[PDB]
Amino acid sequence: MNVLVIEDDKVFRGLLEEYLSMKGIKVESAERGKEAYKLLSEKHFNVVLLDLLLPDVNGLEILKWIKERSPETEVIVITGHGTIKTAVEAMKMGAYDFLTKPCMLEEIELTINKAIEHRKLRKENELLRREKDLKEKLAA
Amino acid sequence: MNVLVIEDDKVFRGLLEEYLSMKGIKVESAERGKEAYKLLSEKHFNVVLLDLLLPDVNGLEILKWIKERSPETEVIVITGHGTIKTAVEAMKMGAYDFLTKPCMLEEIELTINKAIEHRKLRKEN
Ligand SMILES: [Mg+2]
Repeated sequence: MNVLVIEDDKVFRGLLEEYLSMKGIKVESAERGKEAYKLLSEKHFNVVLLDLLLPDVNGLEILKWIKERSPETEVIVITGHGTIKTAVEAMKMGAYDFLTKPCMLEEIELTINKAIEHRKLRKENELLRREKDLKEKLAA
Repeated sequence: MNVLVIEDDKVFRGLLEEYLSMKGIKVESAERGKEAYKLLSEKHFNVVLLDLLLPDVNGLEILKWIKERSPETEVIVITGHGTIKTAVEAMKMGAYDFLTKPCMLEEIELTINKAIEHRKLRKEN
């Protein structure tokens, strides 16, 4: 499993990489929106922790692109600069969850797993609609 | 087009009835939980303006219900007791939007037009 962290707080970002690695997750981080767009345009990540407020671009912008491009990618927005409006917009754009700083590690872990579960059911169901609709539905 | 208003405040509830009428809409209030639970078990409203904290029930629950029952009725939770977790939750359950009090009427209205528009590009799809 791949998790792209996109925080710029040298410490928090570091702790995550460090923590999540024990779990057994290939992690790759990024300071700014660019290091992110580079990495998200080379490799494919399942999950993405997304700091809302970055120096060069606004979180959502990235969110949008990620979804609009690789929807099979579950994005968890984590921010210390959030608002109900801003969180609702995040959700509306297709973001599994929206965590608020401070946020315990263990939870970030949980939310990542749930994020994976979801990204998966949606798969299975998408497979059935093919099994159904197609297969045993073709005049069969 | 219908509009089920689930506010427990005479002032906002009323104010909401009197406004949504001038537009040209069948609006119907609801003081508490069951009141609304019944009218939804009786008729079908396009849009529902659920309020989060009611006396008896916890609005979300109603939102839950409205979706598992008739998942075509769009809900717009407008409240004054909102928290990002709640809103993030409400969203993850069905809510089209999650508006905060105070909220100008125009914005509430408009957030209903945009609710149906989105409640349409699905019938087509
Ligand atoms: Mg920052």
